[PDB]
Amino acid sequence: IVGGRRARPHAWPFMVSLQLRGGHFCGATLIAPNFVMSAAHCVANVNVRAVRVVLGAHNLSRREPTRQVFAVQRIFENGYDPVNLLNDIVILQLNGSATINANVQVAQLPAQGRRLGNGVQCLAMGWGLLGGIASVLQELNVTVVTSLCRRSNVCTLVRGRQAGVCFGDSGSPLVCNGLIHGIASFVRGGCASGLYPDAFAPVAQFVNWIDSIIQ
Ligand SMILES: CCOC(=O)C1=C(C)N(c2cccc(C(F)(F)F)c2)c2[nH]cc[n+]2[C@@H]1c1ccc(C#N)cc1
Ligand SMILES: *[C@@H]1O[C@H](CO[C@@H]2O[C@@H](C)[C@@H](O)[C@@H](O)[C@@H]2O)[C@@H](O)[C@H](O)[C@H]1NC(C)=O
Ligand SMILES: *[C@@H]1O[C@H](CO[C@@H]2O[C@@H](C)[C@@H](O)[C@@H](O)[C@@H]2O)[C@@H](O)[C@H](O)[C@H]1NC(C)=O
Repeated sequence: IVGGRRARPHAWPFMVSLQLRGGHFCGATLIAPNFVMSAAHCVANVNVRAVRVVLGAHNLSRREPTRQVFAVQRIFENGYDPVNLLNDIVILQLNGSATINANVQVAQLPAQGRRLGNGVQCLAMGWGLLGGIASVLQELNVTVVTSLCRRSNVCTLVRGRQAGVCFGDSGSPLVCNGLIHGIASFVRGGCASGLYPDAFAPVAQFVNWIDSIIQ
């Protein structure tokens, strides 16, 4: 996250860190005790048997007792199309069930087909590049836009300054009106261009599919 701020510890207990040999590479969202959802591009060309799923984290540079660590049991995809940058969603079924507590909670999703108007205020977040990489979870105020976007993405922009998601924020939630409306998918013009809106997978379009998998 470029131009964001540190989150209050555990303010976002659905927020997940996807890791290889101890290092963050992508975000995810806890959507049920034994399921997270991320961006399909996070896991493409990655051996998932190597991925550690980290719930309850805040400072990735610190040893944290609040954490719960899982392996990926199974993955579900929905027509990931990297050429067109479409359907950038993946569900990762965990090798066990999260212990739901103060620091580890399941996110709330919108209803199928639910659309966001131009000018809705959302929050982006993640452990990605700061402009080094983040130790503490960062958050950022962003605004939903349609100029330079498509119907098959939720796009957001910070106005009046250069701020936005960046490398390592991929897969992370976008929270709008208390609901997970986006999964961080792609940037144009590099990170925090001040010209091109950030693009997220439109979680509302995939709600029926998500529910059929989790329940
Ligand atoms: C195959 C792996 O590619 C990447 O890792 C990409 C990354 C990180 N970002 C990327 C970079 C910075 C921040 C983010 C974001 F928005 F997810 F936080 C994504 C990116 N930007 C533009 C193209 N890409 C590609 C990309 C390719 C296909 C799709 C789809 N569908 C989405 C992104
Ligand atoms: C689920 O897996 C947890 C951690 O698994 C670890 O990470 C993966 C990616 C591999 O490196 C694996 O060898 C590691 O053990 C366990 O701590 C936990 O006990 C598992 N839950 C089960 C099977 O009940
Ligand atoms: C910056 O963001 C703050 C929090 O945003 C609100 O809560 C999050 C979790 C989402 O549900 C989002 O839709 C909400 O707007 C706001 O309280 C604050 O007013 C924002 N400031 C501005 C001017 O953007």
